[PDB]
Amino acid sequence: KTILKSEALQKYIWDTSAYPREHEQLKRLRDATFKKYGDRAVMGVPPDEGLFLSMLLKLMNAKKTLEIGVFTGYSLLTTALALPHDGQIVAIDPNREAFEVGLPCIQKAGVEHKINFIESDAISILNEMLSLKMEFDFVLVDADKPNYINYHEQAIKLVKVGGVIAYDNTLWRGLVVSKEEEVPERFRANQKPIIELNKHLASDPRVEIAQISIGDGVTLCRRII
Ligand SMILES: Nc1ncnc2c1ncn2[C@@H]1O[C@H](CSCC[C@H](N)C(=O)O)[C@@H](O)[C@H]1O
Ligand SMILES: [Mg+2]
Repeated sequence: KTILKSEALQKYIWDTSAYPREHEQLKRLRDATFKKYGDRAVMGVPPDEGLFLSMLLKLMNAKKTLEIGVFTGYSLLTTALALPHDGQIVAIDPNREAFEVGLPCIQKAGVEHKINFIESDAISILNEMLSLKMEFDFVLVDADKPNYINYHEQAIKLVKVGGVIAYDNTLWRGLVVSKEEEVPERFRANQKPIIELNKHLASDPRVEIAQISIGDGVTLCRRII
């Protein structure tokens, strides 16, 4: 899976620059995910995106973060490894089984303590958090795309001024543009909420944005008010 010119170019990045710098337990988590879910493992954050997130977290001096959507935990383990010793992550996903695929790797890496995994749909947890308000340096959104705009309007209140909200899938499979037509039910579930998110973020004066053509598309939003 890639949004790049060729599969060979994507593999070149991984072979040259990501795999040689990838923590052993991140590799093991990827392999466990492929073994369990087969081609569904595509849903996970890929290794070049992971190494990018890791550097971003360090450059930002992030310490407290929020993850909306976890799956088997590739981005979660990436984040826990990148944060300082006193880092803490709140990570929300209704699928505890998927989390438990990655958990042994998280544990062997020694970073389980940095993670508060919450088995829930995210909206209800975020609503409760917004009902002292918790504050985060960084938020990663990689979950159910029809809710991404709704997550933005909660996350913009939970991230600190100067902090970052990152959205995965903002160039979803390269299919946000297409010469072919998509069928209504699939369009409404996938391309449409991303096309709409992208307009929403571009129009939001409360953030600065940078859409990055890495992974499945990552849009960084820096909160300015
Ligand atoms: N309402 C909801 N709230 C939080 N997570 C949800 C959700 N609906 C679906 N999801 C989750 O979003 C996930 C998307 S895949 C997340 C990928 C992950 N960041 C990685 O690196 O592997 C699935 O695990 C799914 O359970
Ligand atoms: Mg997703």
